[PDB]
Amino acid sequence: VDFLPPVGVENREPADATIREKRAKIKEMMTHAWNNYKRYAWGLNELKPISKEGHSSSLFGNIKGATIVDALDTLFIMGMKTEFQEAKSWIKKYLDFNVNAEVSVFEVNIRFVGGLLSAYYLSGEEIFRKKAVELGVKLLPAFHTPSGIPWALLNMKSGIGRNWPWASGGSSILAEFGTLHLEFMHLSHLSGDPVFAEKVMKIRTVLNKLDKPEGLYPNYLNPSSGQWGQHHVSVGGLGDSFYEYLLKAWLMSDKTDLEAKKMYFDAVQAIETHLIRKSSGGLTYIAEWKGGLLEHKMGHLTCFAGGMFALGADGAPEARAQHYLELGAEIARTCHESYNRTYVKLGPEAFRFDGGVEAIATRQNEKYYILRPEVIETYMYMWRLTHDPKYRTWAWEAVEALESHCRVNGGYSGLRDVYIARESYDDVQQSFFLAETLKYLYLIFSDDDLLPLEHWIFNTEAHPFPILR
Ligand SMILES: CC(=O)N[C@@H]1[C@@H](O)[C@H](O[C@@H]2O[C@H](CO[C@H]3O[C@H](CO[C@H]4O[C@H](CO)[C@@H](O)[C@H](O)[C@@H]4O)[C@@H](O)[C@H](O[C@H]4O[C@H](CO)[C@@H](O)[C@H](O)[C@@H]4O[C@H]4O[C@H](CO)[C@@H](O)[C@H](O)[C@@H]4O)[C@@H]3O)[C@@H](O)[C@H](O[C@H]3O[C@H](CO)[C@@H](O)[C@H](O)[C@@H]3O[C@H]3O[C@H](CO)[C@@H](O)[C@H](O)[C@@H]3O[C@H]3O[C@H](CO)[C@@H](O)[C@H](O)[C@@H]3O)[C@@H]2O)[C@@H](CO)O[C@H]1O
Ligand SMILES: *[C@@H]1O[C@H](CO)[C@@H](O)[C@H](O)[C@H]1NC(C)=O
Ligand SMILES: [La+3]
Repeated sequence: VDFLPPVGVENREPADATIREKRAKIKEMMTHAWNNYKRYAWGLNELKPISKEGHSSSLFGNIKGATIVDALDTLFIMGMKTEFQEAKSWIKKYLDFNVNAEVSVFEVNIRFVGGLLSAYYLSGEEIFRKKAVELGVKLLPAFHTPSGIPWALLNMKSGIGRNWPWASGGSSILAEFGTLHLEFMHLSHLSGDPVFAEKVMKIRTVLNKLDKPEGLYPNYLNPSSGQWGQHHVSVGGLGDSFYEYLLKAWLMSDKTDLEAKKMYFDAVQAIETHLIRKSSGGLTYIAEWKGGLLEHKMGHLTCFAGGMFALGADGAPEARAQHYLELGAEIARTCHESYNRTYVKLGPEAFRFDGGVEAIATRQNEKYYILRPEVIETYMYMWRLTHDPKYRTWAWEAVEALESHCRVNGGYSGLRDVYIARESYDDVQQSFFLAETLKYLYLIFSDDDLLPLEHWIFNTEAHPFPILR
């Protein structure tokens, strides 16, 4: 009910000079992304760094300031105190949730609810707690369906929701409704109202009543009927953070959510048996599965699973702890190869395992890189759980690639084709570059006890939450 000073936020300079200098560079990258956001797009959701103006994704409806809220905890942990205060003052005056238009429930939960929650737990500023709970209340009508599986889209003023127009069968998407759990548990903790926890616990009850085809989770679930939609399974986009939040719910509960633990380890065993394959060149990858038929392609989004597997190792029964650490390392290696086999040295959105080269994209519309964090995210977990220096080496390769190819005068831009020398800027500075990509890089080159994993569970937008006991 009452704020306690956060554990593990004391930020010490690393003892090795090269590590200090590398981390200082990452802070300089955040200063570049933030200062240009403020110069050209202050109060708008994202920055267009080439056009030097705002970018307003329809995922956020009429809410403002996504980059401000997403950046709060990164600014705080990097010691950017003046910037943190300037963000806080904007939030107090201008962050407004009583607006028309539809928002993505998933996106607003992971970025706005999550970003405000972390800012509160780090700083103790009650405005963040007040705003997080206000937004949580506004999201409750998304769960007003026969099954309790929430709508994808919600008009927060009218409380009326619907699913994505082109969603397969009108279904709700597994990663979207499956990635509410951590935030809603903290909303119940801080508000004292059990309504929030009950909403996400009901999602569990629905899932556990269903037969899982081959132990796998389809990415589509119909909220009107509570039955599966199309039997498309992926540990990348549309599925991934559901699995992530099974593991993290167990950890964030101080390992008391035994249902989450069983769901997670059952799910990962089925993923290993049905989805995980080895290429002829010896690379481990996680394929997509459509009604039983594997497609031997892996996504940049799927690369988060390396860190997920490793993070789940200590809880697993031995000798599967070492098995999960080694599986996480093999995913990390494959994702590093997908990075290293491009021209720019940042990996494509999806990469295939057929000749003539492995771990490369061939489809033109899959060669892009939109500043995504998942490979660096996996490097961070592997570094913290193994301290193998190659994870810092691989992280620094990504830093140099970002600086050579994504840094522009007006911020950071994504790329359309990581396989060509000529620049191909998409002119969007994604807010998750500041929330996630730069935060995980900064943590990689920090000591282990800055946001130590023993006490902090990262939400899927890299917003750290304390363990609930
Ligand atoms: C095969 C196919 O196309 N299937 C479709 C499904 O993919 C769709 O499911 C989701 O739909 C959501 C809504 O999609 C609509 O809106 C978005 C957003 O548009 C607004 O924002 C953007 C960005 O600022 C802006 O550019 C726009 O102007 C607008 O303001 C649009 O992008 C969508 O447009 C695409 O889809 C249309 C219809 O499907 C097409 O008509 C369009 O031409 C366009 O196609 C593009 O995308 C296709 C799908 O990949 C692709 O086939 C095509 O070649 C082209 O590239 C649409 O209008 C989406 O928001 C949602 O997106 C998520 O998943 C995709 C697919 O993996 C990711 O690429 C994407 O980045 C999102 O991933 C996050 O969210 C998912 C859960 O939704 C998580 O599982 C995932 O982990 C990601 O979450 C992490 O992301 C960050 C880090 O990377 C960070 O936030 C954090 O770490 C998160 O954890 C899906 O696409 C379905 C319903 O629309 O329709 C099917 O047809
Ligand atoms: C990465 O690619 C370069 C070629 O650009 C190669 O020399 C190097 O060995 C590769 N790294 C690994 C770990 O294979
Ligand atoms: La994520």
